Amino acid sequence: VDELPVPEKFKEVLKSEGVRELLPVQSLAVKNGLLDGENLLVVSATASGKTLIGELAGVPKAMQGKKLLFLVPLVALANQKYEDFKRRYSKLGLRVAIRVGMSRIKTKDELVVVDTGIDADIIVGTYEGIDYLLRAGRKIGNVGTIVIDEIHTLDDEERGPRLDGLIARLRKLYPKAQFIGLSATVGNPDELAKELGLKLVLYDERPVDLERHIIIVRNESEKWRHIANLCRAEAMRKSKQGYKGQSIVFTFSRKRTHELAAYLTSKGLKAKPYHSGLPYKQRKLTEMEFLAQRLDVVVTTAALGAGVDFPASQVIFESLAMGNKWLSVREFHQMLGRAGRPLYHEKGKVYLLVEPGRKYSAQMEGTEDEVAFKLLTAPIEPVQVEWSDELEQDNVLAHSCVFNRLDVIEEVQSMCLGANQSAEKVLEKLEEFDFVKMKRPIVEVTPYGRAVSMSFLLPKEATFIRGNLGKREARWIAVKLLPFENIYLSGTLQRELEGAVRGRLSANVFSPSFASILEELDKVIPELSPNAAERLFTIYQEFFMCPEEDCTEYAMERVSNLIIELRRSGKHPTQIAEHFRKVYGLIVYPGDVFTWLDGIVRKLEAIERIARVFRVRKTEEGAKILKREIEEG
Repeated sequence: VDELPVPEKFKEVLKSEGVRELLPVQSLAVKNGLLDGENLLVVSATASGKTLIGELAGVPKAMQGKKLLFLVPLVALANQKYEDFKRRYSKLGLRVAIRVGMSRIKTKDELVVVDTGIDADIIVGTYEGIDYLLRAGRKIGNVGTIVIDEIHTLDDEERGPRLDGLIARLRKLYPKAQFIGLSATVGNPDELAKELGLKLVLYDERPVDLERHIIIVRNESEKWRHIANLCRAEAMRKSKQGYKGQSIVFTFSRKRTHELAAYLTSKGLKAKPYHSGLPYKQRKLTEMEFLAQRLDVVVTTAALGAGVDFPASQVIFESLAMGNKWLSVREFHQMLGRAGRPLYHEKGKVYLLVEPGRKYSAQMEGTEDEVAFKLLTAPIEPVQVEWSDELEQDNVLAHSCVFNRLDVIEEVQSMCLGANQSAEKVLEKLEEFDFVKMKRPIVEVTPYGRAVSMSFLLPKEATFIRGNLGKREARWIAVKLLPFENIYLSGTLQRELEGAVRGRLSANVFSPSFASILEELDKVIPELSPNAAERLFTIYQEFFMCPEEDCTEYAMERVSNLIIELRRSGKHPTQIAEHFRKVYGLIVYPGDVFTWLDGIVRKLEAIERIARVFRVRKTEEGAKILKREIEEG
């Protein structure tokens, strides 16, 4: 530490936090010129404390006022990091604040987005919540260092392209700044690091080299018996001190986390589930409970993004799918990245359970065995960034909302790596719609284009709202744009229908495995228990008594409107999902419900912006009224 050219009050704040020497990833990053101001790219597996690297580049600069910016994909990742860094460093004189696409709904189980001030010298934020501000043309100013954690989210083909465009814009904004790209391990560090102008820091080693074991089962029930036995046995382990052992299970769906968790509770094990769609109250309650040697088994999916600080002595994979898609090698590896490091004492253990020839669906490509060999012996895939036409268009429109001049826009577009086309192309394309207008060689960002880009909306969505202004209510519009999708079947009903159709059934309600049942009332119906058939027909009534032969969108919208009518009456997501279970036996998630109402309010703010642009006052005052009626209930 003392041999590092950084301020000494900084060093004392650090060493009052328990730090002695550089981790190998960070010794390497340092000796790659970190402290001189070089732009660097660290690729090292998670659970190697990648996060820290960012601070190393920006705090000294921010110590003289050269503000530091940190960006993360997730939200609770943003909160965990924001709280950490404020609490560590405001003891120096550094105003620390966080910016997101701020929360809008108001209930008792969620987070208020405090401290969104720009003149604060330390600035944390999400990706969309910041791209929203730059698409509004707002400047930050004194930012000397720019850091991007968990950046490999670029390969993900939804957030990746907006991230590429945002990064090209930010390279245009603050070029003197020291750029740091943090990532878990990925497949193509050499060439990709070349495509950015960043000195590469590879760290493929596992900070904790795991010990890997397998089991085989001939069916699911022996599989779960072995799971119970493995978790009981790992629960009997000790360090030199009086100890126990704690275990994690990566299953494939959330309903499965619940099933497995209550099963192992029935085997006396202290076991519980964990995923997003859970009320934040008991979710972080259970994070805390497992931390303190209270729980034994945690049943989850790969929905364990970063920010979830979770130590286990042993990991178990009941399955290798997420939905009906086999895991990726990087996904599986990051699932192991919560094995090994999490065991404080022993070198972590891994157990995967395999049914031979088992395809948990029919569209999977390879049976569980083939996928198992795939995941274990492959290296990690290369990140894939391909800009679909409209992602390219929206990134171009964001360029316009930030920058005004066609030379600047063309430069930033050439700096894009998913760039398949130019900027003048897309700029004439939007001049057609009057989102921007071309007075060569300058591009004027019209208020229409400004609002639509600020709302992160697709061109198709923008033109749909443009067409159906006034002719439709605000509720109808924002529901058509974003209906609800994450509702599933009660276990009783799903298994009665797996056994009643002689074919494989999807757990969700919007699957063709469900429509086949629906078109066969007089045939599938006369096979059930009284209660099961009762709820089935009640559901067919409320959502599929459809004047059209296809009933999918009718079901989706009826669900969304029911959710709305519950929220305005004064109800909480808890009471909403609880009622759904009570009346129909339908699985709906309060985390999902709150997130979807929040997104619906965002869409209502967008429609409000559009109606406000054109003097459309019906939808303006209706969207204001409904926005508040849903925010406060």
